[PDB]
Amino acid sequence: KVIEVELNDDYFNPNVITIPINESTTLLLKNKGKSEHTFTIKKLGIDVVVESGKEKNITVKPKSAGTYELICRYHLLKGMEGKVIVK
Repeated sequence: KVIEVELNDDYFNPNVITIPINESTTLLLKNKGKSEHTFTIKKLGIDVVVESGKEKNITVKPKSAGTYELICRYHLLKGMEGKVIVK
């Protein structure tokens, strides 16, 4: 199965994603903003760079239930974040 995530300036859409445990989910990442962004989920070992007007897909097979922080690395105080729930 495929879940699409839009990266834009400066947010993730959806900002809460839910992915099945112990199955490969393909995340289709589309950077529709004008800036460079990252798709980074530290506790799931995910850290992808996506250029403006480009797309990448990654496939993830999480093993543990939980709620994990999604961030873009290119911010400090004005953060760009979301949540990935493994379910």
